[PDB]
Amino acid sequence: MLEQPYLDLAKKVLDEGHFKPDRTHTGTYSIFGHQMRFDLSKGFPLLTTKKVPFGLIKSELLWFLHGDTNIRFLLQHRNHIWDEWAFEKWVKSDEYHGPDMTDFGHRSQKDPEFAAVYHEEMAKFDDRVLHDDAFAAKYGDLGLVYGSQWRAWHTSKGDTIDQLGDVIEQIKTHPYSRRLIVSAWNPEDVPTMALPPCHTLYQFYVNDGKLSLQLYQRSADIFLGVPFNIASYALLTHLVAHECGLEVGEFIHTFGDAHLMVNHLDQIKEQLSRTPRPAPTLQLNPDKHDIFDFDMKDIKLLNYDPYPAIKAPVAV
Amino acid sequence: MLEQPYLDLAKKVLDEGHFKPDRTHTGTYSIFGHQMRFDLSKGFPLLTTKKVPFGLIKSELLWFLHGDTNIRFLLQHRNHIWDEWAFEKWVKSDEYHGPDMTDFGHRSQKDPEFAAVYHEEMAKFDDRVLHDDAFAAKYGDLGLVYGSQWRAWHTSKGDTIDQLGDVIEQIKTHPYSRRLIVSAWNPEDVPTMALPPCHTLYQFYVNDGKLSLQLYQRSADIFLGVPFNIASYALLTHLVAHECGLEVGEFIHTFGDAHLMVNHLDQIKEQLSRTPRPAPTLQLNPDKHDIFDFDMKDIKLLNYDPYPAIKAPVAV
Ligand SMILES: O=c1ccn([C@H]2C[C@H](O)[C@@H](COP(=O)(O)O)O2)c(=O)[nH]1
Ligand SMILES: O=c1ccn([C@H]2C[C@H](O)[C@@H](COP(=O)(O)O)O2)c(=O)[nH]1
Repeated sequence: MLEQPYLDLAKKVLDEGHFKPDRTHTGTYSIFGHQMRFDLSKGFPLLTTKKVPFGLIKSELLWFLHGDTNIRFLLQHRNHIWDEWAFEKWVKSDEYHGPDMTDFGHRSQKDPEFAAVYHEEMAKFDDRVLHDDAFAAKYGDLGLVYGSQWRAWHTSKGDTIDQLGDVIEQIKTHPYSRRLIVSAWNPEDVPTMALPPCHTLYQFYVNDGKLSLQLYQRSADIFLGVPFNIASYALLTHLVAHECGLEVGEFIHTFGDAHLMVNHLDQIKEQLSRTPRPAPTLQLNPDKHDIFDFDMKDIKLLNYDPYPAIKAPVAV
Repeated sequence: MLEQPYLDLAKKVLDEGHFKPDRTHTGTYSIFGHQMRFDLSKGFPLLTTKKVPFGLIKSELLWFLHGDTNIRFLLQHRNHIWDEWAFEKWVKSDEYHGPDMTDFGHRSQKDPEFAAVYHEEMAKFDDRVLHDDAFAAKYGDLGLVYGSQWRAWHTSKGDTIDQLGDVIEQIKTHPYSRRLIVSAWNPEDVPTMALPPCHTLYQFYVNDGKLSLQLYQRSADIFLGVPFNIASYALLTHLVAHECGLEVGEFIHTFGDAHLMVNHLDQIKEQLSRTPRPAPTLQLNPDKHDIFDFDMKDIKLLNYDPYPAIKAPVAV
């Protein structure tokens, strides 16, 4: 089907990746340099062989698109993808008084006890950010996150560039530009960052009135990360194609070090048992075009029929 | 052979690229998103099916590696790859008095006459830069060129980062880092630049004591540019692998818009007639390691036996 390349990417790593140790010394099977294409005219690449939550995908993209960097928008949509990065700062801080939460990363993984004190202090932090304004400002803003890299890149001369809004301008005016690139990799910030971006950059390409997109993704978790990353970019590709009035062409996904966590082998094997079903369809508010002022309701998924979801332990 | 992927890349564009207009309205056959691998343990990818000048390749890389941005080093090695970018500034300038050289780009292409006045004022500019110091400083420095992007990226806080020297440090100390990336794409400079970089970025990968390298090349001239670009990166890959004491693994070459100029069809077809010969061998001064203080003599090419070179008109 249309997910096939995702599945070939996973088989390829199973019976061809060498063992590579990683940071959280879980170890991993890894290959380097891979590239898939999805033809977005054939359907939208949300995996059917397993249940991916579109809603989390949507809220995060829109959050990136509004150029927002503050957790609060997400929590408002019940999207917690980014909580630990914000909460970490709370924890490592003066105004913080409480159960030390040092490397709660692991220590909530080996300890049902601790993991109820954490999955609990979190519960409040999140609530605080929702309710206390000045709190959200201090703790819920993340600073350097896709939203601000795409929409407000800091110049050395103190101003801010809206790369993404600029490139779309150019797409309407010089469709054939070979220079239609958005980068999230800042070399001054990149040493002092908790997670220098995974999605290093992307490039638009237009021809025969179709828009394409290729993503350079430095590092991929095949099981957990990639099924999400594919949907965001594909969505992005559509929104842009909508705003510039083009048709959608392809989304190309290039990887650097694409890997499987060594303890995801069972799960990913189970998945390879399943047989893809036809892909869902994407659908856009034909009235609204300014994609920056786009809302949950303006974007919607048709005919999504996935296999059950698959629990996998997450790497700490 | 080892060049095959280069040749498959060219066939692919011939009987599969659609026509895409470009900037210099020569037009072009283009595809978007492609990826080749060369296994550098099998030989060095300098095309044999056509005569590429290694020497120009070497001088330019070393120039990049010394972090130099001044034409003078190159001219000293009889390497003119970068002259028109420097001379252009001479021409568009106060201290310049002479035959207007407005878009000498084209106007030296349709005019044997003019093309002897230009290929002539050039002759002096170059000489001036070689001999007059203060001249070289004013006109022969290029500013933003790989050398300075790799080795002296300007921070917003006024300092300069040596990305490349930093990443090598990291390769010795955290071989498994998935973050070993050098970027040449600065979004503040990129709007105001004559030629925002083609070689947008690269990423190193280490495993089983082998070094690999993948290059994201936003835009490629298949006939003229790519046979050179491949050798630089492959060389780079070796020098780094030398300095960090690793073996060489692969060079992966990912493209965005890879294209053929519409008037290069004959030439590239002629070339596809030829049959690759075995690849040359690279060889490094086993005594010197600091690759920054590496010189022409320290690097050398064995067993290169190419077919004749192929004249092609250059796109203006
Ligand atoms: O959108 C994302 C965000 C993160 N990761 C995964 C990939 C790696 O396993 C890890 C990044 O860790 P480092 O690459 O920085 O070491 O997170 C993804 O796959 N997709
Ligand atoms: O190392 C290089 C430098 C330049 N080019 C070619 C590719 C394009 O045809 C052109 C870049 O033009 P724009 O992509 O900026 O429009 O130069 C290369 O292929 N390799």
